[PDB]
Amino acid sequence: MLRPVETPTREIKKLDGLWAFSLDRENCGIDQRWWESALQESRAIAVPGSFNDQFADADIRNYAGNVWYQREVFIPKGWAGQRIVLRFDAVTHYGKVWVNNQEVMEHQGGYTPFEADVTPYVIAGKSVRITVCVNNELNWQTIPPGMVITDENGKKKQSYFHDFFNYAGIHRSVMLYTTPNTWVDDITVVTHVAQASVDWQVVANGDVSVELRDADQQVVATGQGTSGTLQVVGEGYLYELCVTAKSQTECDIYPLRVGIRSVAVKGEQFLINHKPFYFTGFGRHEDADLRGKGFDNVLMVHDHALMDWIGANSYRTSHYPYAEEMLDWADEHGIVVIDETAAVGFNLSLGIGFENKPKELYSEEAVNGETQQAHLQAIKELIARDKNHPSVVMWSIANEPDTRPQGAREYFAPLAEATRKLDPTRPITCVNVMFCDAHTDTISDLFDVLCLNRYYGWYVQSGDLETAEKVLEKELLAWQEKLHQPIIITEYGVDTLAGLHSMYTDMWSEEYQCAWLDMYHRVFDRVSAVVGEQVWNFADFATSQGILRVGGNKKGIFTRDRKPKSAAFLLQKRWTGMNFGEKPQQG
Amino acid sequence: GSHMLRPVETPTREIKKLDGLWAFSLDRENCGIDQRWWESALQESRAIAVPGSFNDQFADADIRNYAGNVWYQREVFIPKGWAGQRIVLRFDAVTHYGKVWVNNQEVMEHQGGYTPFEADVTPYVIAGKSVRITVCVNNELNWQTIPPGMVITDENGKKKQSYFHDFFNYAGIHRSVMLYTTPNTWVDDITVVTHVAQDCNHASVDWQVVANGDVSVELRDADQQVVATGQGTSGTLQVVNPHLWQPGEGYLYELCVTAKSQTECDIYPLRVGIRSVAVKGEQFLINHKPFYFTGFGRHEDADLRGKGFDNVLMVHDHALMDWIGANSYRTSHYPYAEEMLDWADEHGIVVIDETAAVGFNLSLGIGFENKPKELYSEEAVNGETQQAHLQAIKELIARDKNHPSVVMWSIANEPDTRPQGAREYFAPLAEATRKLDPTRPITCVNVMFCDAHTDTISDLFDVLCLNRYYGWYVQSGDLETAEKVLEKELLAWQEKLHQPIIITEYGVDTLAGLHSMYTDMWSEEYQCAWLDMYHRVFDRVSAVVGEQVWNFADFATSQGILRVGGNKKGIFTRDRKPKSAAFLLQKRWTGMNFGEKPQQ
Ligand SMILES: CCC[C@@H]1NC[C@@H](O)[C@H](O)[C@H]1C(=O)O
Ligand SMILES: CCC[C@@H]1NC[C@@H](O)[C@H](O)[C@H]1C(=O)O
Repeated sequence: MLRPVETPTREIKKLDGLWAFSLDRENCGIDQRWWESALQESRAIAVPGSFNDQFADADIRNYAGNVWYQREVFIPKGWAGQRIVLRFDAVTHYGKVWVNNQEVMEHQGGYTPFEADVTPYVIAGKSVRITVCVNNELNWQTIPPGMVITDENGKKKQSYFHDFFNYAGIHRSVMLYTTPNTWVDDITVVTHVAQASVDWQVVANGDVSVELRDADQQVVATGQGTSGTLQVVGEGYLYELCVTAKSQTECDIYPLRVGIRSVAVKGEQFLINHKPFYFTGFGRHEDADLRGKGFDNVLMVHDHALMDWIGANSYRTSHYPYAEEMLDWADEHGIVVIDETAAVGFNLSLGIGFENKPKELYSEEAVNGETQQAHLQAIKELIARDKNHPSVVMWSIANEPDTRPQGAREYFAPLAEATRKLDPTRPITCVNVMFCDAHTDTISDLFDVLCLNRYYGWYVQSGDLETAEKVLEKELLAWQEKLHQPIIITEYGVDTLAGLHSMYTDMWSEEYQCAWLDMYHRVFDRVSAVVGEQVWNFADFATSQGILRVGGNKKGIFTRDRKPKSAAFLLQKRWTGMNFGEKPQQG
Repeated sequence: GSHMLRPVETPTREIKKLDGLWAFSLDRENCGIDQRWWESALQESRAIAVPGSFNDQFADADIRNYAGNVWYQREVFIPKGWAGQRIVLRFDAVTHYGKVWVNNQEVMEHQGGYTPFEADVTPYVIAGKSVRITVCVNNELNWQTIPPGMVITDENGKKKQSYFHDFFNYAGIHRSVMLYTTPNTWVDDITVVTHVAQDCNHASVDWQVVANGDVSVELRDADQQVVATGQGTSGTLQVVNPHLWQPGEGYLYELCVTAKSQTECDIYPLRVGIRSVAVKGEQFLINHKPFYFTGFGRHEDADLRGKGFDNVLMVHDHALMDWIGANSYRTSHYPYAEEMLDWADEHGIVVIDETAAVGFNLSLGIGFENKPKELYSEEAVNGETQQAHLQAIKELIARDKNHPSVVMWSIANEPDTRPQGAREYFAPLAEATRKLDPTRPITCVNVMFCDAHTDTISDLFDVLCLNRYYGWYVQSGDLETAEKVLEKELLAWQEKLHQPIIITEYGVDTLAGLHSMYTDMWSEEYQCAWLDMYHRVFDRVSAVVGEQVWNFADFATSQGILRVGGNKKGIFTRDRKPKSAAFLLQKRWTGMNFGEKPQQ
């Protein structure tokens, strides 16, 4: 499965915004089969957006259970001789959908599309009732995991183990799509460099021809057959190889953009086209002021303008798969992307407070075999749909897992190996949490380049930069000599509320963010193996409520409404001072 | 105005073209028209989101303050199952000036920044292939624009736009772009008007221009059960025993007009609410019952889209207004996105509909630095200006005529009526508006300094709308003098005109977080105290039938020593968080009985 693009392939975008929405507090929907009649006592909701914060209501915001969307649609008239298929680009956590009293789809996965042919349940020209049942619950076999808890009164409350807030709803595009009656499924392409080759595979209903055209889209070379190899002689050139499906009586044309993408890892260097690289940029989040994680074109354009100004050339889709629009953008603009799945919270050592969670991390009570297989499904879907993007430069299996407990490597080994089985073109990482240090972590052996999320001077060095530097440097050198891999610091940052200034350079002040980030920068400058720096969050984002979070995680370089803290000008001076992709040497 | 109805979905349809990502480029030296950029793909472009203002999408002050022409562009595949159908391309709002090319054929031109414009473009496309849409957008204001302004060119030829309204002059394609298909039998326009007597029964006269054929109509129920039927291009009266459109509820029948040609059919559903507005003495009646307006002057303004319409923003802002107890609002200083008038229609929100005629006043800006000396004059507000204004009223009424939520038209906001020729200007505009729609009252929002003994034009309008700021811009910080001045000025207006009085703006700048024990200006405590005193005075004047505090949220403005990052008069911050006064109003507005004036 890959993204619908239009040519003699058509669609009616159904991000019509306003659907009928209703909560299901007493779980009556399935039994009264609500999809059967117009929702009783509904309210208007926006459909590219989370349902949590759109109504300024704490009881919808913290709601756990089943919610219901509904929307009627007229199917276009020129589709009577076509297959009508219905695609949701992201339903966060779980979705099941009924096209007029007949059930059509079901899917467990919050950041990946799922589609299904409904041509035998539609006829072009008339109006059908679409009803969606969305679930936002997490158990130990979900990606990410969690524990629902039902109190004395029967009220559900969801507990989880990741920082960001558990936003849910229809966060991305809904889509009615038609394609000619022979070509259905997937295409895959792989690219090589010689210090200039390709490959093709199409799955459709008949003969296939493929022609690579360039940005002027004049044909630069053509083959036809499911496989073989053509050759050819800040932001990146994207050719376009146009694959055609000659068969039955109708032809089908699909355009797939390809970039000359190359890379594996070599010793201590993350090369690109046989070129050393330094990652600069951010751990991101899909989080905005009123839409939750809902995608929005304005926000995307503005935050790319911000990363462009600040000099970042890369980022990482922190803790879940992102809106594909962003990877198409990264394609055209030459942004380097670390693709991560929703597998966060595999750790019960991070929660901090005054408050019964399972005692053995890897076991049947928690992360079991079912968990490992749901995980492998998540990696499967992320690779299945982002495989042809040039901007995806590395896969990341999970984020900050607890690898101290027994059973950790028995769990993660088949996943690393299987993912290498899923695509050998790009490297494999697993971002490492602070407390599984160099002397302790179990799984770093299995990955190509190890990524570190370290916060010396914040969570563990009590605001004392002068010792934090020393600790961070030992640990740096230790990691490299233990694995002689490239080191990408994927998370590093401190909570700072915009407006707090202090002569004493204290924690939470803007001066402290500046000083802390630049001391980290000084040690980066001095160790061979660090090939990347991505600060911990570009903007402030929302989290669940707790004594550690003042209205959200304030570790951002920008505020939630995208206004710059002082450190935004620190980074801008450093990241645009170096030349592109090259690390500042030691002074 | 020219015939136009909202594109609604029947067995003939529309395909959304706000795909957001278009090619955008500014035209710094007007090379665009000369090289007719409309001919080839835009040279040196960057991605823009549509709909949204272009000013703040790139976090760059040099685009933000840019004056001149900008260029949007996008290819489109026209669906082929549309062959033998009329294809129309509608822009719902291109702010200030826009003209567009279907690759090389130019199709439309428009100077109104907040009202739609379309053109039948069936002979310039054929279904199945993809054509390039190129749009030229101008953000310049002169004295014949609505609103007016003065572009001024420095020594170097760079433009800088000067204007005389508070809010910032956002531009771009702010609303929906859209290709839509209709059968070759045209239902070009519909007009519906409602009457009632004692809530028991009456009728909805009707008129329709349907360019191509016979028309029958059926008014259907919320159950879509037929409750009456008509026949004819006009007349089309039927009588009912209905459940009529009321503020708290908003019951909407559906007028299904069908246009039978000899081979083609066309179906249009137009939602109607059975409401009757009028004014009698000092009372604003709705279904023959006095009404009390509560709520806000609003704005189309958010943190990164400028004035771009956004569904989440609409849903969340209605959630807040509903919580806070607001029952009404007015589309402050320009026509709003029709989505909002449909929302108000379905939910029973009462709306004062206003045109973009702000800044007809050179007495409001205050500072230390060349504006014309005669407001009404050939160099400034001129005859061309008056026809431009009459055109703006023509489009707004043409587009929001059948909405039950629209309860009153407002021609302009805070014009200076002191100079002679103010009444010469506004009188024919008031009379013309009255003939363009006799169903709803006519207002013209009154500025603080054209007081009751000074104003010239209020004679000409049905309901008096006051923007008062005693205690803020004058009597600054003194609640005891502001109360007296306000109360005698209110009583004065009542003695002079015996109209209903709606206080359509009253508010103070309040920094969220700034608290004070001394109840001084800019603190949240001052907002509460100030609004609260104003509320005692309203409660003590017979003729005041409405209160709309000045601004629901903080919004952006031009830069100046009076605007701290914008106008801070909102009850909510720009990111919709409530100041302390937000709970003051919530206590009042849900304490009173719905639609009733507090009895003191
Ligand atoms: C010491 C663990 C740090 C933690 N790392 C994972 C991110 O998802 C969180 O945002 C970050 C944080 O605490 O902000
Ligand atoms: C005395 C004029 C007040 C003025 N009235 C018009 C609004 O558009 C402005 O926002 C408001 C203000 O200055 O706050």
